[PDB]
Amino acid sequence: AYLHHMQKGKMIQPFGCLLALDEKTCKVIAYSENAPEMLTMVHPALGIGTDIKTLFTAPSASALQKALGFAEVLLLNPVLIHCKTSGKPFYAIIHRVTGSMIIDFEPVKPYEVPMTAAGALQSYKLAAKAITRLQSLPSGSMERLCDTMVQEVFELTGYDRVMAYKFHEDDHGEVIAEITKPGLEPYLGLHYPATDIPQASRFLFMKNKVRMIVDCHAKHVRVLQDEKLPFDLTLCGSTLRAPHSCHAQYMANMDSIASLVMAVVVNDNRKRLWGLVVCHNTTPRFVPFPLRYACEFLAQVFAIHVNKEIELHH
Amino acid sequence: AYLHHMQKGKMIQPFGCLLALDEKTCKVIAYSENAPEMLTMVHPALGIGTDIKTLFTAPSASALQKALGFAEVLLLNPVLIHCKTSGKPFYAIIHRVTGSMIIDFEPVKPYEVPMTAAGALQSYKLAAKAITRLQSLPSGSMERLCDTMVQEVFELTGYDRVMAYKFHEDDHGEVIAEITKPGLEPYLGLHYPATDIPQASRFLFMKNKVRMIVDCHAKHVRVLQDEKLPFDLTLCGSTLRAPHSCHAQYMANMDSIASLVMAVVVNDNRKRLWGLVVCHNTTPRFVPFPLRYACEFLAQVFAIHVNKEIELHH
Ligand SMILES: *[C@H](C)[C@H]1/C(=C/c2[nH]c(/C=C3N=C(/C=C4\NC(=O)C(CC)=C4C)C(C)=C\3CCC(=O)O)c(CCC(=O)O)c2C)NC(=O)[C@@H]1C
Ligand SMILES: *[C@H](C)[C@H]1/C(=C/c2[nH]c(/C=C3N=C(/C=C4\NC(=O)C(CC)=C4C)C(C)=C\3CCC(=O)O)c(CCC(=O)O)c2C)NC(=O)[C@@H]1C
Repeated sequence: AYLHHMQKGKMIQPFGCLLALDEKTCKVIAYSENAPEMLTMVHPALGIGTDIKTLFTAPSASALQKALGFAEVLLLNPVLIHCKTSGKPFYAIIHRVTGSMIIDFEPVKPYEVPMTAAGALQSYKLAAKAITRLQSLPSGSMERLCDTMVQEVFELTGYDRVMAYKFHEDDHGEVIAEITKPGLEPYLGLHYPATDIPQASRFLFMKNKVRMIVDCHAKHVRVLQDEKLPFDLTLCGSTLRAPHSCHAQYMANMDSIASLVMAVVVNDNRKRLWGLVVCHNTTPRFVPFPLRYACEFLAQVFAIHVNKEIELHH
Repeated sequence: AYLHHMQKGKMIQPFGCLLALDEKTCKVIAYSENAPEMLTMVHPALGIGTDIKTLFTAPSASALQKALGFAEVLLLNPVLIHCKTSGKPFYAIIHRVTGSMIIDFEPVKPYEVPMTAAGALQSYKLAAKAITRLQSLPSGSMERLCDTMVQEVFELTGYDRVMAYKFHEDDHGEVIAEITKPGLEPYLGLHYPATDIPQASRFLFMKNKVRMIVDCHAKHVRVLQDEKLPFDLTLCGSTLRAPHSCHAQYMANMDSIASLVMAVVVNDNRKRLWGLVVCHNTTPRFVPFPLRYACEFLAQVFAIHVNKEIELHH
């Protein structure tokens, strides 16, 4: 049941909006219900069949159309687009599922637009400096390694709590490293049942390496697809995918209103989800795609060092 | 002689243009002679006293006005700027000197503007992956380290030739590592007199860590300043500074039409120019600022690893 509903990904978070385009026509075959309000100023309305040249400025529309010609692995994200009518800017984060191109749109502040390259370099520079400090660490201690990683992620991301959450051989988890703002209740050293993080969630982390939830109380937005399609599209690769209601309740229950989670995959391309780097915030929190992208590489390097320490232990 | 037409030389390369703005009024106090044609469509539109609000779109001018408020170590470069009406885009690379904020403008292809952050992330990602390969090197071999560095820089920058050029105690240089495209004659192993790289040039590299020359045969452009400006505007810090005619001729004579040079400073803040990573191309070559910025960090990491190797076999 979990996997069915998570793969389809028909509910999104309202911080952004989603379009899916047919690779052959470049026209809209799915949209989140908030996309008309976000991307247009409601003389044709955004719906099934819409041409993106009516939605975005010419260079923006062209950048999205040109993306159709890249293999997933060669897509360079994000694209900064401007809406045609309003001029409103968004980062467009593109992924592919077979013959569909799925696009997440996350708003950008106006003053961020001239600074887009600057901010991207700075985010990656900070992450690269973290990586050099991971590398500097004396080997032999998983604990020092994980302590360092949670400290670096805390400084980079500005969340109230950062944990290293390790999966044991029976799939139960343990918090093995933690940093928090002063005053928060610690979870360090605590163990949690396997069923707190279902198989389906662990499976998706193998492919979707960074997952952000801005506000667990936010009202989810439905995605509508072309009625002509005789199957459901798979939208689980979206950056905006809404949390399952069980998990949103779980978050509300522990006063983690926002989260950012990074998969830690050892022997990645023996390939195994070692654990998660789990960031929580007491209040809503959004971090822009370039920083999340930089975090993904920091987590990849961490995973290499984790596996080194495992082998040094064995 | 040398230092006083490198500190007081007023020529730039024509691949971009330069403005200097007053540190209080923000108005133009100096400009390259090609800036009117490059930035306007032609009481001139650009001269001494021009207000940048008349040259650039509002987010663009806004972002530059904001920079006029930040300390230089706090400047995050580059800024993506658009010229008024045309939207003609440039990367603006900002630095400070006594009395002024100096802005180098390097053109950007208009349809690439949506991909500026994407390109910046990819440049830094590639450099960060190179850094991890330098890091994974078994220590004990300066040769392996330098060979790996030139290889990484070659793949990142796309130049015909990449060399590691080491300064001996007597300041003469030696090519100690090299990679080229197939069929180029090597320079590996050659020693060159100290006078080929004058002390003033070596001293500049301490501060200006990356230097690009797009075309040694290009016709240089004068920077004009108000003759009543109470100080002399230096171009030592400009990305566009023209090569001394002696060096331009040296490049032509060895068929290096283009170059990209990275300083390698050990004990950086004992502090010494160890050498240079020297990239040459047979034909003109331009790489954008975000890649040069990424290369700067790669060179900094390289310098640390060089200095470790020195201490090790000492
Ligand atoms: C519903 C009946 C059951 C359930 C389902 C469920 N959990 C997840 C995913 C996650 N659960 C956790 C758990 C933790 N977070 C913490 O901070 C800690 C230590 C304090 C634990 C143990 C995490 C980190 C995730 C991943 C969530 C994310 O992606 O950020 C899912 C998947 C939700 C989704 O939409 O992806 C589901 C369905 N959880 C329960 O507790 C019930 C038994
Ligand atoms: C002029 C009478 C004399 C002189 C002056 C001069 N040289 C430079 C700068 C550089 N010279 C070199 C030399 C080399 N490049 C190589 O690739 C090799 C090995 C094949 C050598 C020996 C280099 C690398 C530089 C740095 C240049 C850069 O910034 O890219 C200058 C400074 C030029 C400037 O405007 O900054 C000057 C004035 N060179 C001679 O040969 C004369 C004897």
